[PDB]
Amino acid sequence: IIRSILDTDLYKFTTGYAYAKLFPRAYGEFRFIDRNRQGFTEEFAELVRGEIRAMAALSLTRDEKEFLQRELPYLPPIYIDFLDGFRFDPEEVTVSIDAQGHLDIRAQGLLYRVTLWETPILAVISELYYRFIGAEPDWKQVEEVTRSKGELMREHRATFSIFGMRRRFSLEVEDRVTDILKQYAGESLFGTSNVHLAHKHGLRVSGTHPHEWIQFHGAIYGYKMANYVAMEDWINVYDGDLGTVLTDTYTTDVFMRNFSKKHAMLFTSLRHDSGDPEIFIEKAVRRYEELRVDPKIKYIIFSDSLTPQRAIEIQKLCAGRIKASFGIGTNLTNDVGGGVEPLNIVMKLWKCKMTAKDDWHYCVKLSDVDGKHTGEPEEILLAMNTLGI
Repeated sequence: IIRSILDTDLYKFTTGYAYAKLFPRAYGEFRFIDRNRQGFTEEFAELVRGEIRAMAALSLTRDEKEFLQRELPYLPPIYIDFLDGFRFDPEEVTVSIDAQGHLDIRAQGLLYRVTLWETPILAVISELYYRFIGAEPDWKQVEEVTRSKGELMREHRATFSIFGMRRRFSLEVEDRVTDILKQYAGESLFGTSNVHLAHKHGLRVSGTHPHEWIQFHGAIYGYKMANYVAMEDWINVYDGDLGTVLTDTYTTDVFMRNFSKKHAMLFTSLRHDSGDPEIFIEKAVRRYEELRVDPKIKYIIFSDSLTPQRAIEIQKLCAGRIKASFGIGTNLTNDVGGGVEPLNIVMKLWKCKMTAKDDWHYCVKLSDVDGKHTGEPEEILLAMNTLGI
C-alpha cells in the first residue's frame, strides 16, 4: 500500500529532524487508538502486519532526494542523508487484538525513528479497512464534489491546505482529489501536507509542528515550561522557519497566559485545532493586543474538522481582525459517497524518556474542549493541578 517513503505528512519529517538534532537519544512509544472501539479480527491484524513488513523495502529515490533538497530546504543536508539511507524497522512495531477484541498497535524505539510510523500506519489501516469490508468509492461523486469544493474555495479566496492523509479512503482517492483541487482551486490551494503528492503534483508542502513536539517537552521538562521550551527548541532547529504554533496542547488559556512577547513577535501564526473558533479568535486577538503586537499582521490556521463551507464562515469572523488560512482533511480525502464514513483512529505519543537510562514519562494532551483529554488519567490530573486548571 505505501509505495513512497515520502507518502507521509510534512510534520513527521520536520519533527523527526528536530528530534534527531536535539534529542537523538530519546525514546518514545506511540499507541494506536480506535476511538470507536470497533471489533477487529486476527486476520485483519495479520494484514496490517504484512503491510508494516512491506514498508521495510521503501527507500528514497533520486528524484525524491532532489525534491527534498529543492522544496524542503529547512531540512539540512545531514537529515537528507539520514532519510536517504533510512529503512523502516518492522520490529519496532507490535500489532495485536487486545482482550476486548480491539485493534492494538504500538511503535516503540528511538523517538526520531518511530515518530515516522504514525501517518503511514494510520493510512494503511484506513485503506486496508475499506478494502476489507469491500467498500468502493463512487468516482463520479469524487470527481464532482471535489471540483465543486475547489471552485468554492477559489471563489471565496479561502487559502487552504490538504491535511487528510491519515484518514484518507485510499492513496488513489487522495491522489485524484489533490489533482482535481489543483485544477479547480486556483490560488486558493496553498499546498498539501502529503510530501509525496506535493512532489507528484508540483505543489508546496504545508504543515505545522505537531502536538507530540509540545507533549514530549511537557513530559520531560514539566507542564509549566512545556510551551515555552518547545518554541525555543523549534526556533533553535529552524531559525524562524515553520513559524506556526499550536496552542491547545495544555489548553489555549494556559498558552496565552504564558505567551511571551518575543515569541508572539517572532511566530507569524497560531493554529486553532479544537474548541469554538470564534472564542479562539477573541483570545488570540486580545492577547496580541496585551503584548502590544498587531494581530492584523498575524495569521491563524484553522484545522479542526473543517468543511469548505465552515472555512468560509470562520473567514468572515476573521475579516478585519486577523488573517486566516485553513487545513482541510477528511472532508476532502474521505468523502467517497455510498454511506462510507471515515474511521475515527489516531496514533499518539503515549510516553517517552530522554535517554535509554531515563525513566518513562507519560504524555498528555488537554485540548480546548472541556472533558476531552487524552493520556494516562493519573498524569492528566497532575497536568491540570500543575497548571492550576
